[PDB]
Amino acid sequence: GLDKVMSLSSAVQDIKNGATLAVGGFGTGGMPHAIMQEIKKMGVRDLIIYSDGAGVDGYGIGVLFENKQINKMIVSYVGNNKIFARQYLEGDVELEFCPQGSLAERMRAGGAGIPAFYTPTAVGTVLQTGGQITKYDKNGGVLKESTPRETRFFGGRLYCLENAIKTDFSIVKAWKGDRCGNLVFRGTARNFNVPVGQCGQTVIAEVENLVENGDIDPDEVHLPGVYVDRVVVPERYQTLIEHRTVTRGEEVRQRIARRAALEFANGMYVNLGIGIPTESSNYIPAGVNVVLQSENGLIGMGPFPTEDKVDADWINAGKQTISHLAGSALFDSATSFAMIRGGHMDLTMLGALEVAANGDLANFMIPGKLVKGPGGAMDLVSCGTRVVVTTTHCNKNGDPKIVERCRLPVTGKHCVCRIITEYAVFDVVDGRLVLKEIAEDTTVDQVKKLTGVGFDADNVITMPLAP
Amino acid sequence: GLDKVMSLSSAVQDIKNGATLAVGGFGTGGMPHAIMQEIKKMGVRDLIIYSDGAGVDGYGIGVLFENKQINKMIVSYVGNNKIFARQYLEGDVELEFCPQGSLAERMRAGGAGIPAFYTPTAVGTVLQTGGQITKYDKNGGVLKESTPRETRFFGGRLYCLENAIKTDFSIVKAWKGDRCGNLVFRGTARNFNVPVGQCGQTVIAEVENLVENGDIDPDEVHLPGVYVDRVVVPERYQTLIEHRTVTRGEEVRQRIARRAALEFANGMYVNLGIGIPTESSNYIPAGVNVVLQSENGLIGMGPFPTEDKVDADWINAGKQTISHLAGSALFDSATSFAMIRGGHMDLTMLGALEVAANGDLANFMIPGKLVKGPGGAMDLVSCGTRVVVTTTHCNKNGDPKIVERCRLPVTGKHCVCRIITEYAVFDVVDGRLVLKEIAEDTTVDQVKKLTGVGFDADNVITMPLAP
Amino acid sequence: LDKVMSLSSAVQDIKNGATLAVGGFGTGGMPHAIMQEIKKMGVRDLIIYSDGAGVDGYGIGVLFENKQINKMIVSYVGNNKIFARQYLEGDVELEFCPQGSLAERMRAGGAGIPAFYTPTAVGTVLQTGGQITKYDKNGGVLKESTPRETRFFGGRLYCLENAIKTDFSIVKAWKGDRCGNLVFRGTARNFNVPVGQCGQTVIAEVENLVENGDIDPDEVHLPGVYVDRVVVPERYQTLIEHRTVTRGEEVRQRIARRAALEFANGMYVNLGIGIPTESSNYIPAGVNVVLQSENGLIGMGPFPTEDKVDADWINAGKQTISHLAGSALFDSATSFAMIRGGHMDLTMLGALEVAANGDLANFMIPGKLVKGPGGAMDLVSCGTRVVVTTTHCNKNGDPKIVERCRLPVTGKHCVCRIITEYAVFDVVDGRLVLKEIAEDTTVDQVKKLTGVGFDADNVITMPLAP
Amino acid sequence: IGLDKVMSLSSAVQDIKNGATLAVGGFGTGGMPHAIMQEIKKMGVRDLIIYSDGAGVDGYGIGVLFENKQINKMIVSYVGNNKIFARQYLEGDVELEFCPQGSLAERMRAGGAGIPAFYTPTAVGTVLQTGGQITKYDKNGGVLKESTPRETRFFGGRLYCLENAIKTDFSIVKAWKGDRCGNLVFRGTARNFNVPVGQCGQTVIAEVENLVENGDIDPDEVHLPGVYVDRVVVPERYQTLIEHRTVTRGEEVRQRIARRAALEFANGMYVNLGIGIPTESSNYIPAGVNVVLQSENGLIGMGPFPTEDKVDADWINAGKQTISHLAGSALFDSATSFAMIRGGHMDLTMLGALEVAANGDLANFMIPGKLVKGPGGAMDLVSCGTRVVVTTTHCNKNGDPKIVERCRLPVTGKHCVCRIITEYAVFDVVDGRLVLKEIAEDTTVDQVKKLTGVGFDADNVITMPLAP
Ligand SMILES: *SCCNC(=O)CCNC(=O)[C@H](O)C(C)(C)COP(=O)(O)OP(=O)(O)OC[C@H]1O[C@@H](n2cnc3c(N)ncnc32)[C@H](O)[C@@H]1OP(=O)(O)O
Ligand SMILES: CC(C)(COP(=O)(O)OP(=O)(O)OC[C@H]1O[C@@H](n2cnc3c(N)ncnc32)[C@H](O)[C@@H]1OP(=O)(O)O)[C@@H](O)C(=O)NCCC(=O)NCCS
Ligand SMILES: [Ca+2]
Ligand SMILES: [Ca+2]
Ligand SMILES: [Ca+2]
Ligand SMILES: [Ca+2]
Repeated sequence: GLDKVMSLSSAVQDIKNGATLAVGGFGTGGMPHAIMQEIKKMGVRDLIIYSDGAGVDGYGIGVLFENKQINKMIVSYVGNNKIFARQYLEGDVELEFCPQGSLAERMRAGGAGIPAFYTPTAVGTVLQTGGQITKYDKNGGVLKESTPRETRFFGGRLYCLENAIKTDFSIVKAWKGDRCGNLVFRGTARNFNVPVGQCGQTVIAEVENLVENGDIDPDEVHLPGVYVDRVVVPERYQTLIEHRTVTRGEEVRQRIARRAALEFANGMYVNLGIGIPTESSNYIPAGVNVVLQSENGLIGMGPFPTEDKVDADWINAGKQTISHLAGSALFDSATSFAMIRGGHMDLTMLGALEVAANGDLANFMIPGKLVKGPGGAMDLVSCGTRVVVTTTHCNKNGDPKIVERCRLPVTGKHCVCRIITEYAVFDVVDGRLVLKEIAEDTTVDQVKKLTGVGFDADNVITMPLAP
Repeated sequence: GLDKVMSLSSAVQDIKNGATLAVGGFGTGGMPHAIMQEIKKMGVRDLIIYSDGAGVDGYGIGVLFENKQINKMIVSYVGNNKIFARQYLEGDVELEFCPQGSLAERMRAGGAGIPAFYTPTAVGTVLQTGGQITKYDKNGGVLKESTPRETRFFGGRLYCLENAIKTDFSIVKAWKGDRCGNLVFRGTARNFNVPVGQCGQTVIAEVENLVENGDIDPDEVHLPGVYVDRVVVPERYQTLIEHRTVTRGEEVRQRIARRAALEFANGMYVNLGIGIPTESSNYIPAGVNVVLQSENGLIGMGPFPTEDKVDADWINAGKQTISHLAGSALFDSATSFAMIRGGHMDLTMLGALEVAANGDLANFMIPGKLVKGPGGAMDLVSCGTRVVVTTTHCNKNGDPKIVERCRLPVTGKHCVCRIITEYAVFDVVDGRLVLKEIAEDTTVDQVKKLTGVGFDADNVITMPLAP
Repeated sequence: LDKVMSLSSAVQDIKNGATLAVGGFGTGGMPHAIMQEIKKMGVRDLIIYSDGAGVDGYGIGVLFENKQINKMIVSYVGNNKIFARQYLEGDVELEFCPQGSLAERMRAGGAGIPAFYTPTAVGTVLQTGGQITKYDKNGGVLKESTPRETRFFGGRLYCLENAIKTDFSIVKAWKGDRCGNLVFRGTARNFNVPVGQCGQTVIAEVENLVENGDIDPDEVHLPGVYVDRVVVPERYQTLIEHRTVTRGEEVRQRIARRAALEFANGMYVNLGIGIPTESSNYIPAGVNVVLQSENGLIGMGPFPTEDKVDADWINAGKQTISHLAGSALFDSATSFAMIRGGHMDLTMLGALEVAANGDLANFMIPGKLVKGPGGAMDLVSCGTRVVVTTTHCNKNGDPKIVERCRLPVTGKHCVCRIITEYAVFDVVDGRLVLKEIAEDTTVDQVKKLTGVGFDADNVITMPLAP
Repeated sequence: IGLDKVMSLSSAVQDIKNGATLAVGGFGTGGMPHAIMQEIKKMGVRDLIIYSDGAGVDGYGIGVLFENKQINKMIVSYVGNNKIFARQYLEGDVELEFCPQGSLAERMRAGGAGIPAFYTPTAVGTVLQTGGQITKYDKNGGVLKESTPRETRFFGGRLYCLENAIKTDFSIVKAWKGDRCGNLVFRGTARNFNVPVGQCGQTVIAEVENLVENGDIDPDEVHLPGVYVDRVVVPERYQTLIEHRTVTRGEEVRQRIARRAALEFANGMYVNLGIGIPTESSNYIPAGVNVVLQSENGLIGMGPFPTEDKVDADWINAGKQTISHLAGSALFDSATSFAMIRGGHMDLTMLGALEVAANGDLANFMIPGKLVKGPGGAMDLVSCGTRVVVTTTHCNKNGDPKIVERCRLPVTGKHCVCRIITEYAVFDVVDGRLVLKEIAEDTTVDQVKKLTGVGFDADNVITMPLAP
């Protein structure tokens, strides 16, 4: 009926210098790589790009950095993109951060005819207050700072006003597509490709398989054809796998993972951070079913897959190749972060560089030293879900991690419920710390020295660990 | 995995008096009838319900009107429900109107943890200014009124602020579901069941088929299981078809429909309002192939099916059984109105009760006389899309439906680009009418006494008609 | 500091397209000498914010003759035919603003407040938009007013009003020094305080110039820092519009005598022109109530004796007036802060139309009566109890008491009590409840003289003051 | 003679039940209703909440309510020289919630004017917007309660703070004169918050220093119309308490900073001088340069200290020092004063500093734990358009750098400073970093670099001139 097929070169030739783009992809999962190369071939300059990340060294959007085609990047996470981080530090790229769920919802809103919407994410963080270093000069100093966000009260609580994002073009990748533009994605490579296809004026879409109209069930289309302007069928290539993890000294981490595992309960939908939170899922009791949720868009997330099941389309938040359990369900990034922001998870476990007696949490940033970005961290804590920090008690140089107020910039305000460590377990109660447990026959006087705040120690049982 | 399956009675038993429900379904399509029947049996009352429509006489929400179990209703369209329309008019039930796209997004936001957002829909209409009668006394007069909505400028355009809808419960109906909650819908019976399922505190799902965890493909799940708390498998029953339409005197309607069908250009994505705009679908030139969009969750809407193809899950905005073309796509009601509100439709044609030189349209009500509701009309007119109204020139009394200013409540101000009558074609330019085409072949002589206003007229031509 | 200048020298900087703010209520406080100078050097396409547009051959009104005005932003036209004529003919653009909003927005422009919230004008055409701000040259609509934003604070809805900062500000005062301190007399203060704060270059005509040191620091009303240029025009008499002095078929009197029974001891009240003002007279018992005037006075007395008349002491209806002992003056921002803040105990108005809803229409008839909101919108949108004194029916038999307002509304759900010659209704829960009937006139005739149903279950007879 | 609202001191106070929110007039002790606060101490209300600029001073005004622990919470801009007030905060008896002085004034006007909320650029990007200034302690020194955040919103290019209107159960004011139907007149800088305080109260009570008949006050000279006043009190004549009776009868780096800053003045400037080093630069103005000094407590045309006979408690500056006034000076209330400041009508603001940054940030109201006094008028004075010129010593006690990369102390304002003036050097803030302009004596350039705190531009550098 309706045909939108083009060659790779012709579809890309409209993109003028100064063009704003929206690109799907979580790491390399769902990255339109074949189109990013053709953009590089044509030599467009001063590009402004809204994308979850910036691909990686020599892949997807990452490849556009090579001949300095990027003016600005609006992202949530840098990742292992050395060119990007270097060009930002050396004053070649302007880097503006924005939390992952907001970024997805701003794209959706800009496609939905919704100019602005409220969210509790990044409230009280440096992102709302502004001042994060968006651009450097060539020699060392700060050239530009991010502008602040508007705040407003609904109920008792404070929310940020996020503006809609509308781009000149949109680049998406899909597993399948028909001639009239109906895209069908696969695994967690869906992510931003759905809201990315909505926010763009001219959306172009590469497909790993082309099919005729009729060959796709109308009941299975994730991105309907009205959205797509141009479909492209590049030569088939293997998607880059960052961390090819498979199923086949310093383990105070194991002790935290065993206490952390007693936070789980039958019927919980949980999100686990990288490191110790993920470890705690290994120590779950016998018939206690819990569903792990990966923010790139899945529930029913399993351990590393057997060799025979490794797929670039099925990875976790840390870009590690993952499997999935029976009763699984895939969803886009706007839905994924609606699910999170909506408080639909029961337990969110997370590492931390610094955790305050407030309930505050620090990891996101260290100004001009660590510049990874917020990722999905600010969305995971600012929602109403129960948040449990799992971290060591002190830094390796003896300083407390658990403090009164955060010296470091904040991931979220008044969010943390429990703080599990190798020595102790506190609960936050009324913006003030309560010592609930301590480790095997170790003392209350010890932990008191190792943390940088006073706490309630009026009912201290001994810490239990799962087998 | 998890097993959330229960009896019909035990899943409904926690619903107390005064409860708030979100209810899935469009007309009878996706109406959880089996659960509304059970809600009738245990006789709960003072019920506030959020749903697109109120079902039908003796089917769905409809059955809860029989014992006066409903206090308030929040709907977009009354539809064909005499019990409900009567109960509103004689003071028994309360009835607040909500634009359909606002209603789906308000539920989504409530699920998403977004407290508020902006939409241009319903700005300037009584629903922003407040003052639609929401309840009557028993004898005749007014009792309550709609509280106004807040407004706010982005660019130089004014937007309504819509608050999130979080309900005590959520009742949905899906075609297939597994035991850990994941739902898969069929046809245009999806609609509100997605956003409804995200917004309830305790959501409950009737399913036409139960499967084991593993039988649903992760990449076909329309509602992830995390959102679902209870799943019931009622005794199999037929979905009620309102109008069983199939492909197998004095109607001026054709004359206007044949002129309107010349607005259908090639490659256009169009939306057609119920009644007169839908009957220009016959006269699309043989070469031209448009894509019809139905607001209940379909692009690529076909003609009426043959007797063998008739499916209750495939219906239009008018609740008539419908076929689908190759390369068609289904979607939920939140997405459908993100598509419309975002200006992704090329053409939008609607009926009128009154139309004006100001660009206005009044097509949703006449007080205490005919109260159907806005439905999707307030979204379809407020977006960017070119609005073409198709109405007979004068009314059933003889008065002119074209006027200087609208007597009836406004569906949207400044929205109408062209008005197409059997006598003439008008075009609005700078808030003023301009006659472009005239018919077979009553000179301006006749047309000027049939319009309720004076208009510019220089470049006059004849009115052509399609085959 | 010394900012004294010639009349011409101060005005000469005003280019075409300049935005002005101009003080004055009616003619009192209206800088006629400076406006006349703007006429002589003939600036084109001006935008002017002011309480009104002066009068035919006085104040801002003198600038309509050569069509030097593009856009007026006022609360009240008054007795200005040129302005009313030119608006309708399509020469002048006219955006209405409630008087209390216009002053506080000038105050806000001066005070560095970008916007503020106000219950005034909520639900009216001035919030929603749609008022004809400009006609074309044939009586067709050219421009509608842009809407105001809204927002809930607590339970109720408020309009967001934007600051107004102008290129120029023209003020008039009775006294001033060379460094720019100003002192006004009587109700001729009004908008001169807030107008003086919102201009970038603010020029002041003074009736008397004095040295620095001669004005008491404690009796300055507009501080000198707000003043850039001071001018001393040749002495001239302020135009008195209605030179009022104290030297049968009257339904109007009967309404006033019933209305006078609404007054209690210790009440501060605002009464509109006409019948509300005529009730003051029949106040029973030896003195007890304070009359407020929106142009900047509490303790408004009756008309003065023939030799104690004063141009600077005039009321909202432009009439000359006396003041009682313990009376106090204030500017137009303070005046409507006082009103908007519920500090009045009673507000009595007239009406063109009143509804069972609680609605009031008394300000505008589209393309027919070009009068404007004035204070009326601010008075009906605050907490204060709002009584309507009006004729029951129109001359010609149509009911003024109706179910819903056909005409444009001054306030939504604002009226508490309606008083007519036939009847007295109270508005309870958004509907009409009949409480009194005059004479020995039956409930049957009123039922057919008013155009809505109502409760008639505890109807006394209407009392009246002597 | 219409209304009579006169009432005895004892009979006016009795209505104030436990838990009552009061709004009290006065700046420091100027315009403090003392005689009323004593009668409140007598009858003895507990758990009061009080809105005022200050909290008086020890044993004077709101100060006298701290003795019997009668205050639950204070909403103030300045702690002032009030020790009992201060300790109770740190020991954790009273709740202390700061509010910028111009916002507090305008919030009380807003309440009385029926304006539910208004926007203002003051305190945006300060700890007062973001939340987390310590509002109450426990008995040991840990935080119990923190200040909740303010909302923000963009008008034009820049961000503004939403400020909610203040309405109190009672309002307490002090006036030089009042008639029987409530019209008040004020004297000197003792007007200040009394005007906006008298408008925001449900029941407002007003101590006159002189009662007069209706007619006696000129209607044109009324500062607070009688409609606002519900009761009036005529206590025994008492002395308004002068904190610093100032009159005109180390190495001194302070004078070198002042003499440089006086060269920033210019004919026709209206200028505000902050407490400390900025005020002392008025001494060293060149004879031809005519300036008008503005005191934030309600005055333009502030003079030097008066001669011994001319001193009066009602004429005081921001530092509570007794002060004279020149020809063409004009008094005004505090809502008007901060309307004047916030409106950018000042041509030069000068301020002291605890810490100033290369960014353009200033921190001059708080160091958590030790010096907790509140913004005063500072946050308003840096958030207007007006040119900020900071005057400070180059280091502090214990030799640390007062010019820094970024402020570790809680900031008064963001990107506000245009010029820093010190005894060693004068800097400029350009685009977001520092520019060395002048250096005193012929002092070494590579001495000041690591004595300063950060790197800077140093291309076009002359020697620093001082005033005669
Ligand atoms: S997302 C899909 C939602 N889209 C919408 O457009 C929803 C709102 N639209 C409607 O309700 C209908 O589509 C309307 C606009 C009523 C269709 O009008 P038509 O163009 O079909 O014109 P008809 O005259 O056939 O209208 C049907 C009934 O309406 C009565 N009616 C029309 N105009 C008037 C006036 N001016 N005054 C009184 N009644 C009017 C007709 O009598 C007719 O009644 P039936 O009972 O249906 O015969
Ligand atoms: C910040 C402020 C204290 C600067 O002080 P100043 O009066 O100019 O005089 P100095 O610079 O000598 O400093 C005064 C005191 O602060 C101390 N100080 C200076 N820098 C300091 C620092 N980094 N840490 C701690 N203390 C410091 C001084 O040692 C001195 O202490 P002392 O009074 O106990 O002897 C002063 O501007 C202030 O109090 N501001 C309050 C808000 C405001 O601006 N109000 C006026 C509005 S009109
Ligand atoms: Ca497109
Ligand atoms: Ca739940
Ligand atoms: Ca000026
Ligand atoms: Ca009062």
